[PDB]
Amino acid sequence: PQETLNGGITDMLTELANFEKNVSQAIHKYNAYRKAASVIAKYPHKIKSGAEAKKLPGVGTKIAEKIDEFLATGKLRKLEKIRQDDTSSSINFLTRVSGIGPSAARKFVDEGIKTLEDLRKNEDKLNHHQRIGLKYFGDFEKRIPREEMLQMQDIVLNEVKKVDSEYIATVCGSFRRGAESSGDMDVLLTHPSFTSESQPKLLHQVVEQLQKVHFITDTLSKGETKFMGVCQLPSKNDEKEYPHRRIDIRLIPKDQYYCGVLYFTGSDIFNKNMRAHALEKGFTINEYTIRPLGVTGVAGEPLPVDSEKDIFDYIQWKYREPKDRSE
DNA sequence: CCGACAACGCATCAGC
DNA sequence: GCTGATGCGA
DNA sequence: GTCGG
Ligand code: NA
Ligand code: NA
Repeated sequence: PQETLNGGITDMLTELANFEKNVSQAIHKYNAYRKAASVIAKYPHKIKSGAEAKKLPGVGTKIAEKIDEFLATGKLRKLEKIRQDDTSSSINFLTRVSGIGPSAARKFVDEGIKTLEDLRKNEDKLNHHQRIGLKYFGDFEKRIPREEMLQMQDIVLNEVKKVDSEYIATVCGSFRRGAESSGDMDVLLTHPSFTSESQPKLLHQVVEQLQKVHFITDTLSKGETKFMGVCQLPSKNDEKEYPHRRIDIRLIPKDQYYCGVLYFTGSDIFNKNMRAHALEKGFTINEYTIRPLGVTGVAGEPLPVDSEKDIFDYIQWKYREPKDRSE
């Protein structure tokens, strides 16, 4: 349904969500509001009362009260207040910088550091990650059109194969589900030489080649199994350069790869269903493996998986294209 | 009433 | 120095 | 904040 339906309500709930997350440091309330916003965003009717909204899963007494006030006044007093609150709005704003969470934002604001300008003037008080987040503040809030993700995928697959043609790399996330745009790029990597019972350089070799051809421009974090960094598509001579993008690369054991590709492709809603169904058949499915559940509730050794389909068959389910995994 | 709401890799901190 | 906790991620 | 044992 068009945002026009209950957009006022959902915007309100999302704003409250952010304040709970960034200022109150109540991650669970953050998610409660977001869940409420999502369920309302899907409601194909213009809500007339809080009571109506409450019938939806995730909407309780408090949000129904808030909705009644918003419908009758066109606003929410508590929200109007926190908005004008210079400390709260500043803290909320700073967390938009990658690397700056609620704690760092609160500390910065406590010492007079409230704007990007203030951050820019206090480089010594920012860790490596935060400096990068500051440097690419604008770029990181820009979405990535599918066309660019394809070009990005082109480079990643080419270079990975160039390093070692036995590597297997899959770009997951909504992008794999066919989405029109993405917020970042998530690459899952594996190699036949690496298994749950297996070289501390498989990931490094890949990251290194990507840096060599200048695709990866910065590193936020990097260990033996996970890389989180920055990348940028090459620009055509005399053309506006593409913005820098966030990219994560995970190295996963071969025997857990597909369970990983399944999990990281989502959606989160679909994961919950497939897992809810997995239990019925008596199978435990996590991001790493799928195991059998004994009558006493004891999970046995992980089941061999060599494809995403194997998982579906284990729990008797027709393989559903990532494109149809909306839920 | 009152605990769960995911879990963990990495960077960095806090304590010894 | 080491080990465990915390912040962050999203 | 919401849900549910
Ligand atoms: Na409800
Ligand atoms: Na942040």
